[PDB]
Amino acid sequence: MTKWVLHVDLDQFLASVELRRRPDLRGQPVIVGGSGDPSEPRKVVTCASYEAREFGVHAGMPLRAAARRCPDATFLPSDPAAYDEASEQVMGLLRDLGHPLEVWGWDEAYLGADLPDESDPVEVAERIRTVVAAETGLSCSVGISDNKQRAKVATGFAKPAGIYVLTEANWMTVMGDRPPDALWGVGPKTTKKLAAMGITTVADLAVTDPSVLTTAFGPSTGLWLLLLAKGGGDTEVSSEPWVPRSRSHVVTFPQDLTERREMDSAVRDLALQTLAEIVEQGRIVTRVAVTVRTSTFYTRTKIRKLPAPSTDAGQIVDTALAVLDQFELDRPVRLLGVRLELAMDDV
DNA sequence: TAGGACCC
DNA sequence: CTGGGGTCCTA
Ligand SMILES: Nc1ccn([C@H]2C[C@H](O)[C@@H](COP(=O)(O)NP(=O)(O)OP(=O)(O)O)O2)c(=O)n1
Ligand SMILES: [Mg+2]
Ligand SMILES: [Mg+2]
Repeated sequence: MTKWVLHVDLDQFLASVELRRRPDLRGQPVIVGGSGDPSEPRKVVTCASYEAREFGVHAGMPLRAAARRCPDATFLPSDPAAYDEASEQVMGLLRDLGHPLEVWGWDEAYLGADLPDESDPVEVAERIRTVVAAETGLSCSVGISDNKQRAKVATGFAKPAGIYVLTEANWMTVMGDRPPDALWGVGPKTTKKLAAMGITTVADLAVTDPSVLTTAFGPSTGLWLLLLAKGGGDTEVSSEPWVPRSRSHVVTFPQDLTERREMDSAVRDLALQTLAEIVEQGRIVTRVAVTVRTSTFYTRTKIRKLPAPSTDAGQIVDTALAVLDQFELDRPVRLLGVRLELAMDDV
């Protein structure tokens, strides 16, 4: 037997959900992102359809920028409620296959399938794509491996509307020449730092001396980079439901704030909104964090612990406002955030 | 507790 | 010019 980890990922997820209720839009660049007004600054693309990516639009691109790259695009506001519902539908199908299923956010999931050696895991992936496409009309892609990060890499190669198997046998064949940020968990910064010490590919990283990595990145991350390069990863698929460690809301204002009372009032409001939401989820706050980002994109966060876990509005607002007040302010403010850390014990 | 990195 | 929302490890 083999413990396959299958990674299921919805294709161009938000655009697909839109397209599914808008046939007038097929074969057209559709871009999802922020009220649907491409002229608004400080708002980004959240999901570009494939047709739009052909113009170099991508998630995280400002709306103004996407409009410049793709002037004929149809821009639609983000409908979270339609997406939650489209996601739950896809999860229920995936969970109904009988395997352990570990759901991450709207779009993705790990399925664990312990299979006898004669059985092709590609058969389960084929079952998944069929059922998802037939019941929901969404297309997904499936990456197959024996750990999560490697399955996750496989899904990139399966894109779009396909299945790709990546194992110990072809791992290095396939990955060896690629830069390190091809690895899940390795982004641009690590790639840059690695290149500066002359490690420029997955193959290089995979044979780097452990001391070199642990000195440069830390005793755990250094060993982890080396495991990642060798094609290893997390391997247990848990069906246990995720319990959030925190909840948060941030706002980027249309115009930089300069008036203290305005800053006070946004932090109050975000503290209150987050608190109402956590209470509804039956949770209790332990710590309150405030984030301030200035016009220059300097972003600092302070945090204070409550004297006892609490849910009390007056206290949480008062704490968020005292934390705000520890920042040197006045200097124009681009963004304010409140994050509430939550009691892990009990609930 | 602060910060930086990554990912969706 | 550069969103919003999480989580993890390092100093
Ligand atoms: N920067 C990002 C990346 C993704 N997302 C949201 C919107 C996406 O449709 C959803 C899924 O992310 P994703 O799976 O990387 N990409 P998407 O499903 O849109 O297209 P594919 O490349 O998966 O086919 O997460 C986001 O809001 N911000
Ligand atoms: Mg996806
Ligand atoms: Mg995804």
